[PDB]
Amino acid sequence: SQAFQRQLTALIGYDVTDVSNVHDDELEFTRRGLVTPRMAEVASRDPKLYAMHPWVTSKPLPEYLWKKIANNCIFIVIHRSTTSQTIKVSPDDTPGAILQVLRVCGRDEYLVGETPIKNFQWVRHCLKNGEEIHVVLDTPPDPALDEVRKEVSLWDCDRKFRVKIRGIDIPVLLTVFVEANIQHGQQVLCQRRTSPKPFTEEVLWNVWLEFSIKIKDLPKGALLNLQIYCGVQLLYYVNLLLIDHRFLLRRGEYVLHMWQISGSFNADKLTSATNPDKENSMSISILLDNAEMPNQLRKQLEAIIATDPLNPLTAEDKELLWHFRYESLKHPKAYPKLFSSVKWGQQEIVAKTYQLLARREVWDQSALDVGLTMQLLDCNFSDENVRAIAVQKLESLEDDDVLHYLLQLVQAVKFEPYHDSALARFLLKRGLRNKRIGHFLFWFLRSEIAQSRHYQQRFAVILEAYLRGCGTAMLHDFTQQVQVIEMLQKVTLDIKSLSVSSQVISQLKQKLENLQNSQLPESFRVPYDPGLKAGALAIEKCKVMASKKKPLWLEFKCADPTALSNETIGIIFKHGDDLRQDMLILQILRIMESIWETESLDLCLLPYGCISTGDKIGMIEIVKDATTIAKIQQSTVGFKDEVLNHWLKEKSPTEEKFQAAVERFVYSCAGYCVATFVLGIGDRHNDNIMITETGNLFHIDFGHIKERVPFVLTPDFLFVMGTSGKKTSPHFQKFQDICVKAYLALRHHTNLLIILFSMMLMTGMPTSKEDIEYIRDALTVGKNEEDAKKYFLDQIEVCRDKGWTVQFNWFLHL
Ligand SMILES: C[C@H](Nc1ncnc2[nH]cnc12)c1cc2cccc(Cl)c2nc1-c1cccc(F)c1
Repeated sequence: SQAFQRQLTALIGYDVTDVSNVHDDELEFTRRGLVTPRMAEVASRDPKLYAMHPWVTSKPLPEYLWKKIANNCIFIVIHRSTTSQTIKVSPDDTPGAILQVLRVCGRDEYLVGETPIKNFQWVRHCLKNGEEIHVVLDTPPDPALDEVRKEVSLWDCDRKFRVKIRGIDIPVLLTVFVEANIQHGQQVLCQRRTSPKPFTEEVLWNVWLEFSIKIKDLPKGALLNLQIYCGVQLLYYVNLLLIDHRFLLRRGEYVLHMWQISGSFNADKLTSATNPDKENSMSISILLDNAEMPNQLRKQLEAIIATDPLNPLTAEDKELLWHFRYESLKHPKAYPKLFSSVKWGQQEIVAKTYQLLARREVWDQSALDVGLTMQLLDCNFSDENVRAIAVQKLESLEDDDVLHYLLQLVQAVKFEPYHDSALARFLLKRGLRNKRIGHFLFWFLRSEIAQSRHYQQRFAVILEAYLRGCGTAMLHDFTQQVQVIEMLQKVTLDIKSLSVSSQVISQLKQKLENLQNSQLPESFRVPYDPGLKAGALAIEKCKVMASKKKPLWLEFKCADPTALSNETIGIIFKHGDDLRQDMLILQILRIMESIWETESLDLCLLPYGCISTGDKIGMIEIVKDATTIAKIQQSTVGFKDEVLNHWLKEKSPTEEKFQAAVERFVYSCAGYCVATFVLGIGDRHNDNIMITETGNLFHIDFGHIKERVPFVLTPDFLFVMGTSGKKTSPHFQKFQDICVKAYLALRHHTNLLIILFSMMLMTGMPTSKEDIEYIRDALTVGKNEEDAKKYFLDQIEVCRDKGWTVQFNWFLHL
């Protein structure tokens, strides 16, 4: 039965049994460790609701979706074979009560379980778009299809820490030296260097570097960071956990293959993986052989505790937090700063910190704050006990909320010192309790496994463990999806080599037909929208873009005869862009939408599906009935203020729907102006901005990132609102209205956005402190509501002063 592992390997894209690039058994130990959590979740998941995976939420239905309901009545069409009967229902009615199993027409999605109909996400999607709810009375799918295949005390050691640097070796290439840091978090506890030697293919020192920290004082999670400098500049780094996965001090002989720089806060610097490219890479050879507080002080403490996660703590600040430890422990918000005040290189202090962690009643009772929780999972905390109280708060997240934060919870595994962590186990568990979570976990993990040498090993092990409990059907499903993207990526990569396009449109359609009759299956799940199953290509409709990167525009029939639309499923396949950056930005746009929802604001963003599948390669969802702003301008002029406004007119049939497009545009434009300004990606050329035929503006192509402009509010955009250089219409006054409310609604979650932005830069954008601290300024940290309002409207006006000037400057450049 070893062909089951051979399968797993294929689904993963990496061989987890391979021990060709290890120097201990941490990886294998983690495989065995993950068995128990897997089975606990497997054995306790409800077979029925696992099969139907109701996508559901406990959040209230917002004001904007209440005022679309006809007096406590919502209509639901029901279909049998050629039947279409229409039942009246109240929002509070259950799938039990409305039944006089309802599956959604066209989709692999179910309205089942003890939930009111207003709390299913598919229902809310229908109310939002103005659409009506269509269902079939189907049999429940068989849970048997989901069957899972049958399976000296260290504190008595006063001697100083030392490491022997024997030397470095490189096959091919002034002078060079080795720096050896004892690190915890991004914090250097102790640092020693060698003397400089000439930089030859082999350099030997044969020297003991004796550190000032005692062996009894090395905290668990401490890394020996070995770096190589020339002159100075950093050229190579590698890490080694000083305390291993069995709580044993690391001992003996090491030859570690190192990573090279160029291609500084970057998550790759932290990895404990060695370079597997044994043949080209630099190696290093080492030997380990070993009353209560008064008023002004409270106010000073409260001011420290109130500051944003990127406000630096002085030595003075840290000393106050530590001395007033127990007062600080009463404020959940103090936690990141308090634990950044611990001297982790002193055992007796660490011990006190653990006694502090045992008194966390207020923490245990606090309401879940995701922003505060994520801060404890970032690069500044390497202690397992601190990180675990963060994961403990995650456990109360309902499934709707896991999905919102999933991409960034997977990225934050990169800040774990060990492969087996409470965070890895939380992701395993939540993924096996819910198919939608599991589907996306598969692809987020696979995305990293296929292109990150620094972390593929760790992520591979987590994914295997997921796959061994997701059950036979999901396995079949995953296999099918992977086969299709490998076929389609091949075709994408081949067409590209044949570089508008004449004999290429011939070649493309030949190859598609060739795949259609031969390799491509009956049907497959769309990776970015797991409820849709695509069938056979519409070869007629597929094309390649007049473009440097030559992406494929592909269109598919729907495999599901119960579907009530004729619409096709459109997927773009592209090589050339780093789509990891796009995934992170689009997910942050979804988080921004859910923030706005909490304050009854809809800004109609359009965060389309995107999945990185490999090195500079992946897929993008085709938004139907949409074109670019640049193209709309080419059409009428060959820049003019009015062309967008009457493009919108000629697509709207009735005056009823035109005005609807204009308002939808005012909202859309508001959302993207605020969102892009906060993320510092607002200055775009307008062939990276799109609009639907129904007025929904949306930015695209985020994985790319002179005079400046904060965002895009051009005269064509302004003209749709009714403003001509220096005027102010009703619709423009409303745009300002919405921008201001949207901006202030994001500032109420300042800490959350700062941590997500920080993490984003570090794990998906090869970064300095200067880069990270943009969003502080963008969110006008420290300022009041009225002063922030003035800031943003000044930005709105900075766009007005420039009209077309950056657009044209882009025109010349590009
Ligand atoms: C720029 C435009 N982008 C998107 N179009 C539709 N949905 C999307 N989702 C994300 N990006 C797009 C686009 C991408 C293409 C990719 C491959 C092949 C072709 Cl022919 C592409 N064409 C466009 C495009 C360009 C102008 C107008 C238009 F409707 C589409």
